[PDB]
Amino acid sequence: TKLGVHSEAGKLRKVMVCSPGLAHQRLTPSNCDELLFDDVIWVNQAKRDHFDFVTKMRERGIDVLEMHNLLTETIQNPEALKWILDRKITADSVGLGLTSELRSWLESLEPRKLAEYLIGGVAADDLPASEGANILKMYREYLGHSSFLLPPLPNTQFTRDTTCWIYGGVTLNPMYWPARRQETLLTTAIYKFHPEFANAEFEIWYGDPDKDHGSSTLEGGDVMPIGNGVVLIGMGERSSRQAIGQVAQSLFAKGAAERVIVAGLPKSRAAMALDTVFSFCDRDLVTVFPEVVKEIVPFSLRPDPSSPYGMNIRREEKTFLEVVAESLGLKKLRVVETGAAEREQWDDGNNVVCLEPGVVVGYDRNTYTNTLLRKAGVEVITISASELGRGRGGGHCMTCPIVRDPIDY
Amino acid sequence: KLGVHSEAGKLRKVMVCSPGLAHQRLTPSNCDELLFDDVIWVNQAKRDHFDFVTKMRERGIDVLEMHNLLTETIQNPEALKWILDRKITADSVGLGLTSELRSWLESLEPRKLAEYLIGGVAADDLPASEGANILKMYREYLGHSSFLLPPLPNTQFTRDTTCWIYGGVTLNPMYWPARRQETLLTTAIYKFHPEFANAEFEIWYGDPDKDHGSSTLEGGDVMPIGNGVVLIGMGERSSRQAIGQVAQSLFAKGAAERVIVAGLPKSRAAMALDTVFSFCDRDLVTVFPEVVKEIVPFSLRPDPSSPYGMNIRREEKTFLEVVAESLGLKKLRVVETGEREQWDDGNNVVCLEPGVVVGYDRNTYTNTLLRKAGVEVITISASELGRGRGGGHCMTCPIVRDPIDY
Amino acid sequence: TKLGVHSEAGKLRKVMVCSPGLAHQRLTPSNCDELLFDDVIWVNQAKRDHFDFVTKMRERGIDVLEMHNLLTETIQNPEALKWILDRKITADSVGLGLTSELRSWLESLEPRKLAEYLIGGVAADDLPASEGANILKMYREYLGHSSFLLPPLPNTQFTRDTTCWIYGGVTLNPMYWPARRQETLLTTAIYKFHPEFANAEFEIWYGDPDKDHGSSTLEGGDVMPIGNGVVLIGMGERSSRQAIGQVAQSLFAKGAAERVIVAGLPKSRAAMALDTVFSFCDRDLVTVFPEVVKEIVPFSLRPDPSSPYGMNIRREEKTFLEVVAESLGLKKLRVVETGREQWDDGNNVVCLEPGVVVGYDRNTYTNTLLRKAGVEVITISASELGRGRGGGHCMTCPIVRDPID
Amino acid sequence: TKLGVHSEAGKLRKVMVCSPGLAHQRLTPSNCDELLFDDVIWVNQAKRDHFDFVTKMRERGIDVLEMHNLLTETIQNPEALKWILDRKITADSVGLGLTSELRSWLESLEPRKLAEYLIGGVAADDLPASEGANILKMYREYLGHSSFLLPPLPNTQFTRDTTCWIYGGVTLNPMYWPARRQETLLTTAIYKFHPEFANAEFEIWYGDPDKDHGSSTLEGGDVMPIGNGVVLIGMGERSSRQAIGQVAQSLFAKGAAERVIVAGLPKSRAAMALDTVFSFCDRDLVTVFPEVVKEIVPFSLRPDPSSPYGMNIRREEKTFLEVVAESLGLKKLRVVETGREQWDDGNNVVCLEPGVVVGYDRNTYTNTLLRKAGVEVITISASELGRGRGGGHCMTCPIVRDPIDY
Repeated sequence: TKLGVHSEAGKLRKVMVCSPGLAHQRLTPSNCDELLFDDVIWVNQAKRDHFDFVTKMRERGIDVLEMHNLLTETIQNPEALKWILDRKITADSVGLGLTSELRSWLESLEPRKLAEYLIGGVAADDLPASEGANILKMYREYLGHSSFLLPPLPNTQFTRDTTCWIYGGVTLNPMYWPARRQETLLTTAIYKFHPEFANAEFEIWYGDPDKDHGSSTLEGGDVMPIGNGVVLIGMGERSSRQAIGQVAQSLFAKGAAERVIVAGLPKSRAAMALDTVFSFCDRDLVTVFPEVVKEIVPFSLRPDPSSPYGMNIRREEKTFLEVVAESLGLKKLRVVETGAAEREQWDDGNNVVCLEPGVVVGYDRNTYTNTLLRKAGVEVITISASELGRGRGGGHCMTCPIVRDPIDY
Repeated sequence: KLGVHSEAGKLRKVMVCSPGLAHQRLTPSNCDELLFDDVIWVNQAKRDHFDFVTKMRERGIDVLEMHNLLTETIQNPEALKWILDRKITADSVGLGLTSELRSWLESLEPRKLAEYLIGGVAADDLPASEGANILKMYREYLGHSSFLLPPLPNTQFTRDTTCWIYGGVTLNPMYWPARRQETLLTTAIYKFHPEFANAEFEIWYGDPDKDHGSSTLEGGDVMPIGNGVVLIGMGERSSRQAIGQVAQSLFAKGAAERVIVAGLPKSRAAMALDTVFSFCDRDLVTVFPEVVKEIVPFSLRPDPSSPYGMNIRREEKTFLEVVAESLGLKKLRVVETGEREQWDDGNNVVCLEPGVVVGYDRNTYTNTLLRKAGVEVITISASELGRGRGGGHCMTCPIVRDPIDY
Repeated sequence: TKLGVHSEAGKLRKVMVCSPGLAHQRLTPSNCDELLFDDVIWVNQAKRDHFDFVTKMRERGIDVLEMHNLLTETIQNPEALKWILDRKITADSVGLGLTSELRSWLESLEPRKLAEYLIGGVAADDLPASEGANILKMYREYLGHSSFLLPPLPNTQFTRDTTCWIYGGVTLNPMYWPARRQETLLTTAIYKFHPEFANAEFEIWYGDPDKDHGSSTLEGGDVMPIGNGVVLIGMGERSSRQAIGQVAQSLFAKGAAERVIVAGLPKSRAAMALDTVFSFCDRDLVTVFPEVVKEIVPFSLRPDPSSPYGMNIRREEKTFLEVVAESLGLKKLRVVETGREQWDDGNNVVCLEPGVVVGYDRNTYTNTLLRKAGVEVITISASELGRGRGGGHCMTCPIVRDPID
Repeated sequence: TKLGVHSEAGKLRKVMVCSPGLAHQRLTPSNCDELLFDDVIWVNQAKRDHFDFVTKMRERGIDVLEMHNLLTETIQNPEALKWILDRKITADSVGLGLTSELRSWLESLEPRKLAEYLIGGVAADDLPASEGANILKMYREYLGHSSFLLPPLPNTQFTRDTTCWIYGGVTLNPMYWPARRQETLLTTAIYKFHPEFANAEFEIWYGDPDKDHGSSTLEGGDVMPIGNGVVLIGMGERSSRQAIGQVAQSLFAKGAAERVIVAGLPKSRAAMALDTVFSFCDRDLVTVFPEVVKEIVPFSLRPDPSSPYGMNIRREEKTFLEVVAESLGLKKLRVVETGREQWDDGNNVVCLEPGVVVGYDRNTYTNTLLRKAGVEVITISASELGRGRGGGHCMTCPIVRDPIDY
């Protein structure tokens, strides 16, 4: 079976998502900063709205895959579980006085239940009584130490971050913050072992949860197949150039793409992922955070045999939207601006995900922006941002397209 | 024979590293990115450092400067291939500049090469090219850093990345990934340099080629104090994943009988043991009361009825009484820091031998209590080296130091 | 008539609240910190959740007064408006290049709008085209400077903060951040000129908007009338002893109170108002954040004739709760500790009457426990109003509440 | 000569400075953050670096006034002691059960002692044993409260900030922050009561301790009477537009200045005060921090009888440097740029006279440039004094400096 994503707006057929879970249940106001998450959310309500999100997509024929289901299914294949535990439970990871115990107990659990733990972390208290466990209990008691052997991963919720389907293949992203590489470990397990992938046909363009990668980091929110052989990769805090460079070579090498357009975010706005300030809604329509998007320096990177490293990159003086426009054959793109005329209040309606050309899913709260999408012709299906929103992520961040068709450019 | 057998014993061989190029590249905008408090005065820092160095040599200590060692190591082609093969990859430099950075480095005169390896290399140092130019373009227009090879100003603190523990040394996996680059350099040195290659010594833990994950260790936390005992501070930068493993290895070669895990409280977990607790004599320690009284001590011992061949108990006593009894002592003479003219932190001095310590010129009170309690306190200037947070102890990596009759 | 708050759990008859409004319409992520507010909220949806709040209170028969409405009736009285303006529009606040315009203009608007601008702030664009407002637009465009003639005051939403009703008198609070004393001005105006306050009988224990209070600050979530001449007051980072001492003295001096129990909040915690880690739900039932409440040092401050300054202080050895328990004539208070599913902070509910309290819907656990404890919990949504860091208790200013014994 | 500063570069005749002292002795790593200090400094070495600097001006003829010295003399006039105490010691500042104690005691001290404490702040421990100081020592003991009745005023050392002489008069500046409001009081008492000030003719252009001022703040570093009736006032985070326009209105009214050029800085909350980025070294010289100065937006403020508020603001079209030069009747200003061996920041030097500045020894690069441009650079140490974010200029309050065009 052919898996691949060939645009940003085209009809979406298979998307992978992750509902908030045990991970989020462990968020306290003090530990949410060092567990890489915005705030504490109402978990049971966040699940209900996510399920509402999952259903408004499914109701339209789209195949929607929840990470916990895939993981549960994957874990039943002994080989798969062993591949994950061998790399997740090590002396270096949990301490030599706990690997043995930790592993036997996780292996003693029902599939589903295990997935929940592989995703939401495992605490000292979750283990059966022991010396291993008790020693940890006192490090928390007497020194203030963390009581997580296996840390939660609430950010699994944003399936967009961890991996990226770029045409006929996927990247296994080396995550910027080391603790988030545990998420890639699991989505890689799924793609490597689960039946829906293990047989399917697709290329692995970059990544390896075994290697270290060093300063090569890459995050999903930065990558985009817009079609027409083009790929937009934002280069700021999380996506380094040493990665972006390899992804390009790898792609050019198999003719996946004819041009990688590197979108350089200025230091100031560099902590923002590209799909946070720039999103597609239709063949030629985008939402944009003006102040930022007008400051992006576009760089075209394309194939070149006259170079040893087989590539050419030229700075671009035309604006980013102009480069984007021209790389799609269009005279120019229409633009809706988010983040002062007749705005009733500040809203940030970037990060909607297209279900097909002209149909989009966004947040209820961005009424003003959502209104501008409809006057410009987009059907805007909304979900509640109340709990999912407190995550610094929208529809786009919460979806990972696996199968999406292209459009004529 | 290489080996550090106490904290107060007569010191004969130590490794230090003067500030240099890495510190010339400090900006007030990149301090934190590079993990360095503030921008020092380099030329003046090098003089103050040299003075510190000279004062030890005059006591007949064999002081080895990290740059000298590296320069001599990289004259060995094999030594150099080992390093660049790990330091210059697609992943660290980007596939567009691996050949031009490498060759260019290979073309320089040895000493200049070691200055660059430790001090970083920017886009402008390299001859004009496509790569160089785009790296520059990224700096100009996106404000991006433009280091093909980033500076390591913390090399100045040789105590951090490696530890000599009796007849052996740890190759410390650093909390910050950035600083594992320093461990790679010292490793090359202990591997190839003559001073080490032929020498006998065990490598207890660490390996610059592996990913230790959550295992991390910082020199300031380790102290082989004698009597087969090793103190290891446990906080933000030295984990139990790491410490547990160090203990197991030490115990597996009889290199030690017991490790006492100094549990630092969460408020002070950012502090390295050697920065709140430091020996000055056979039974004398400067101290940071507040923190030291809250350390939870843990005794680690070998136990054949343990799946990991170890045993652990929480000491009901204070950290100071536990250390005291570990060395056969009763009390521990203590000078406190943190009446007094002002505030001064006199922790972190380094002993050259019993009763002789090197400390900063600025901590007068603590300095005079140490002379009153019987210690010769050589003083060095803090105005630049001290902005860097580190003291005499953080600036020295003991290689050979004699034992003490405990 | 006669106004006054006489307990924390007694039947509530009159409360003042403030709805999110133009203030919050002005929140941007790059200013909601320098304007003090956890985050940008969905304004219109917060208005609805607040109205739902007012509604659940009104239907139980409580007289709910609204700051904008109250302010609006107030400034219709030219005297009242001239008093507020003379103090809010000066060269030290608006600047000498705008005082006559910004004033002339506000004065030409209808009461309901003028009032929205006083709570909502006023930007340079709002002012009628003038050389003055334009150089400010100029400073905004070129310098990235605030272009606000008058501030936004988003925290008016939390009415519990700026004034405290204690046994038949009120405290007009000296606020910590000077950029919040603007709130206290407006409420003083209301209590001064509005018909429901002008004529009613009540005292002014402490406070005055015309004075600079130096280090004496006071915050309402720290003040609680619990009953027989007792007043609890938190001593964090927002309520200073220089202020707590003068309120205590004035209270004693006037017969108003017999003992003030100073709640000593520990160093780390001293950033939380008392009602945030401690709240009443019934005659002998409170919610508490254990970590904090077990560490608070209680201090009894009583009147003393033989004292030069009329008072005496004794550090109590009983825990805060035993002390408060004994102060109320009780053997022990029941306690639902909050702060089984997930984390949640059920504190900060406001009693409507003994046993009935209004809280947030998200705190399932804590409310489930509170109901097992005999309390009927009416809940509202914390989705947007909750991004404010405060709950039902922070959002209400009791004006009339019956005793209990 | 009557009092009045008439330029930035002309001959310096009288200045006020303030050396480190008891306030800096009170700094501890746990509080130097509030009191605005990059780290604790070595107080006695700081005092020697301050004096040395005082001595380098004193030997060149400048009459240098020292704040502890002036306050001290000032204190000896009872009325002046009452004025201060009556405002520094209220129930609002110290509290009900301490007002009598602190005052009765303070008034027991000898002049040089009282001044010490006024600036260095009074603690609970300094008071005679009493219940009032004990209830205050209990809060510290059990809640962790501060021990300061009166808070230390270490920023006094930067006398540029709290008051400015602009031509024939001065401003009493309503400071931005909290741990700085109390300073202006002291210097206002010196200017009102002290002999050299009480009897001299001069105007108070703006300011008053006794009033609130709201969001009207002005900080000296931003004010520069550069002569030719032009006054320069930087507009950022501590100098508000409400104070600036009032200052120009009183100046324009008594015809002391003809134009006030507002240098409006771009945003950031890092403070960043005009003299820390733009400094005069000579009648046509100036040091500049490129990154920031090119971003400044010039605004001219001149008087206008017709207009309502007797002045009119017209934004400028050429850069900050061309408008300044143009306001001085100059073709262009020569500039030395700061921040090629290491990073440097040599702004903030202080002219003693045309072509003679005083800066820091650490900024060798910018200083060589400055000497090459015809200026004599006298140097002082930054080791401790520049740990406080200020140089010669932030450390001086000119009182008498002649007009340029000489």
